[PDB]
Amino acid sequence: PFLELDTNLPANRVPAGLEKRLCAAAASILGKPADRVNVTVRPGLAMALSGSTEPCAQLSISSIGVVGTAEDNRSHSAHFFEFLTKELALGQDRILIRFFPLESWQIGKIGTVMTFL
Amino acid sequence: PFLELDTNLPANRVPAGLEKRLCAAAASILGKPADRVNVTVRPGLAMALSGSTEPCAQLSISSIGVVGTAEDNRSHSAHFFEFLTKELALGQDRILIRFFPLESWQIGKIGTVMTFL
Amino acid sequence: PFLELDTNLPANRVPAGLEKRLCAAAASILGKPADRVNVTVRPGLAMALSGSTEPCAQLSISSIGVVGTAEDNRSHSAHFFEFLTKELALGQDRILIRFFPLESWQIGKIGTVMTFL
Ligand SMILES: *c1cc(-c2ccccc2)ncn1
Ligand SMILES: *c1cc(-c2ccccc2)ncn1
Ligand SMILES: *c1cc(-c2ccccc2)ncn1
Ligand SMILES: [Cl-]
Ligand SMILES: [Cl-]
Ligand SMILES: [Cl-]
Repeated sequence: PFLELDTNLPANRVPAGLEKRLCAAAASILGKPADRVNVTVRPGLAMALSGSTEPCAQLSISSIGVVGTAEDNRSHSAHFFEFLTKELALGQDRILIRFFPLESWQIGKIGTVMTFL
Repeated sequence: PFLELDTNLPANRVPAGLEKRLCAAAASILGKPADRVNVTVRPGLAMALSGSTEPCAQLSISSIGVVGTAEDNRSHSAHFFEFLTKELALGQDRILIRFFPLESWQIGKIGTVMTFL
Repeated sequence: PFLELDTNLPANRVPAGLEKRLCAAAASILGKPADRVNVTVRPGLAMALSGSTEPCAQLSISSIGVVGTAEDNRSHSAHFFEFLTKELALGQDRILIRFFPLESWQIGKIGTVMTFL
């Protein structure tokens, strides 16, 4: 899966090693191998979340198969909120998530697409 | 709604308070409560827009219900171009927008998804 | 088309002029005019790709008409991997691509949407 985290926390307020811990967390939550998880963190941005510029974060999760239902995504959301609230020292009111199903023809890897792998 | 603005303007050429003014603008344009609008600004990037690296900006707008039609999006576009051209001191040739409908099962909030709220 | 490149290479390890060379490359690969290509590069990020924080890059390509099939996207992927591996001095294991079809009603330009242009 592809996880992207935008935050207005400066880089020096994002704990060292977050991106690797988020790989491990996502592996467990989403039922994916940790060595296939992708994480991108973009800190130091200018953000408002629900109208407020206090510290916040926006997570996007794009994945094959597992992020397409409300019932599944409810579960995923609970677990990612637990992870991020504690890691980033943010309240639950300061994080939102978006879930994006992907299909194999959308993922370019090793010079082809996943459809053929 | 979720608004994301990438620009090659350095942070010191993006007017102070833009993210909050964009919340207010988006609320009016999209018919959404200002206290529910989300804005992310990512300045200082390396960008070409229509082949040119002159100052530019890319806006993405993701929302439930209101960004799914050409006729609606035409209107939204006109209003967001008015806002951003003046705020960023950019010509209309230096901004593009993408519109992304979302469904409630895609939005993780307070440890669940919007489907259940 | 809209090309977005996230990398944990610092800006000073992304070759000068990349964004314009990527416009030219994308024009040839995707069959689009170079003067209509859009590129956004976001360097210096904190990233893991396939669980590893070694240098890597994530490309997203969003376009009308040409990024909707596996067979097409296979070809596009091969060419973009050739371009980026050499430009960024990255192995093929350190790049992934996502392809996103767009429709004309999603693209805001000059205060309207492409549907009406
Ligand atoms: C997340 C996971 C994967 C992946 C690829 C192959 C096998 C399992 C999982 N790819 C992209 N994003
Ligand atoms: C934009 C707006 C909202 C929102 C949520 C509840 C009620 C109104 C609007 N959520 C996300 N992005
Ligand atoms: C990529 C290309 C274009 C474009 C627009 C008009 C004519 C050809 C191509 N727009 C956005 N992204
Ligand atoms: Cl996946
Ligand atoms: Cl919304
Ligand atoms: Cl296009």
